[PDB]
Amino acid sequence: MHGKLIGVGVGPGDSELLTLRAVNVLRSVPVICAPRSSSERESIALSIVEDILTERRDGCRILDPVFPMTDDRDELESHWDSAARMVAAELEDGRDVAFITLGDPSIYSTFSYLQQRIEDMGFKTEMVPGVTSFTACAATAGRTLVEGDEILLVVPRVDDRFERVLRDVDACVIMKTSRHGRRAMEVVESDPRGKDVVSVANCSMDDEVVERGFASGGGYLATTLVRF
Amino acid sequence: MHGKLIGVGVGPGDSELLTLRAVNVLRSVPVICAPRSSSERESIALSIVEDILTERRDGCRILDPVFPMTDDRDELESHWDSAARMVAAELEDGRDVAFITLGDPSIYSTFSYLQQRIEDMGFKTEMVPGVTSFTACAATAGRTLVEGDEILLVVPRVDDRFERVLRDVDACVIMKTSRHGRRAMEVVESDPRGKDVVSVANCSMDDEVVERGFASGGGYLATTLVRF
Ligand SMILES: Nc1ncnc2c1ncn2[C@@H]1O[C@H](CSCC[C@H](N)C(=O)O)[C@@H](O)[C@H]1O
Ligand SMILES: Nc1ncnc2c1ncn2[C@@H]1O[C@H](CSCC[C@H](N)C(=O)O)[C@@H](O)[C@H]1O
Repeated sequence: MHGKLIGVGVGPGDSELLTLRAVNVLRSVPVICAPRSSSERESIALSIVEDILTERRDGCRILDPVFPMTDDRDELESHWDSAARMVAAELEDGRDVAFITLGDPSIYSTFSYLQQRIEDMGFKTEMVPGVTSFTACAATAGRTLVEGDEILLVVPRVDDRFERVLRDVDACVIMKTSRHGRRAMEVVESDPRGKDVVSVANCSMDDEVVERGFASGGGYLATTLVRF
Repeated sequence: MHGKLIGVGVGPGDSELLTLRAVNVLRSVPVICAPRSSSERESIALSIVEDILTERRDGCRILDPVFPMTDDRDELESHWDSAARMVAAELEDGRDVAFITLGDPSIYSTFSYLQQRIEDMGFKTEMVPGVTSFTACAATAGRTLVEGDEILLVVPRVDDRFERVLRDVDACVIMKTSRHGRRAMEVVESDPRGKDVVSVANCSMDDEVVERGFASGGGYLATTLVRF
């Protein structure tokens, strides 16, 4: 009888990159959870599912717990606490909640922060996978990531681990690349092997930018793909 | 006027894990390329997609070239040369061909072997991203893969590189897992960190099996997920 928490991957931007399953959950759940920063009117995940939500003859309740960009670790933790409290109030009343996530819910989505709390409160949890941004970026660039015996590495940051590991991998995905392109260029280009590098911003959206090398547009939604 | 080649990710098994975009392509292309071994009536990719194809009003031609069951010998390359000729003959006649691929076409897919040849012969090529099997596995397991500054490693087999790189990553995907889990287990167990492990066979299919730790013999479509 409890509501369940469902982590729903929404894909990289284009509504046509939602899965049939995602579309089905989102057309049916009574509650959607789409967290946002303080100066956002709506998260990017909510704007992706806008048309679906407004197509609905039935009403959907939107939970949009606020996450200030300025939170220190303790305030962030406390803001996840109250997010879980508003979500659990829905599940306590028998209503399923779909937590929408850009791309796929298993890849840097923040889903686990809510998920751990909700399962600790004794509720049940599910996940719907999606097109992750990095395979969508490979697709738009007309490029394959890995084949045969090649190793893929996915990083959110340029760090010392990244540097010492790089020679033992054949391809790598660099997330948040508007913050990370410069450091990334330096590390990858010091590698003696031939490399093919491309960066993609706003993949699958109207303002998508494909650029050779370690930069594209400077917005939050940029990813770099490296193949050796 | 010449047709174009489109690499279409079909997801891990469940037809509901298709994107709307893949559906759209699959409903309208005149030709589908779905290579197979002789021991199969249809590839796994074609069986995922069969109900879309049967339900079309407008008929579809299937190219299903047989490849020798071998991972090993560049006996495969002469077979790709002949399949590319087969595909090019459709493109030359102004017919689009969708090459369907399990999961996503950028991730250990066979698409790149056909793509390079078709592009070398002077035809246009496109990709439609899909739900990749490793994130679909994480979703069925109810586990997220990476958050925050965690680093993800995806490996097709477990060799010396895996061992040397492990302590520098926070999560790893082991593909073809029914064969590699033995050496994988030992490496993972000897890591000093707390860890959880889950193995998923036939993710999203009727006969999906999920079990904690290194499950030992899940057949071809089996993946192991490790988080530290
Ligand atoms: N549409 C898009 N185009 C390019 N990169 C994108 C993108 N959407 C998300 N990203 C990438 O994802 C990062 C946010 S972390 C969220 C990742 C998401 N769960 C996924 O599966 O893709 C961004 O910094 C960027 O690296
Ligand atoms: N339905 C499924 N369940 C579990 N693993 C799967 C799977 N489908 C594919 N795989 C994984 O993929 C490997 C074949 S490599 C093909 C990968 C595919 N392009 C994708 O994106 O997922 C298998 O050895 C297995 O590790």
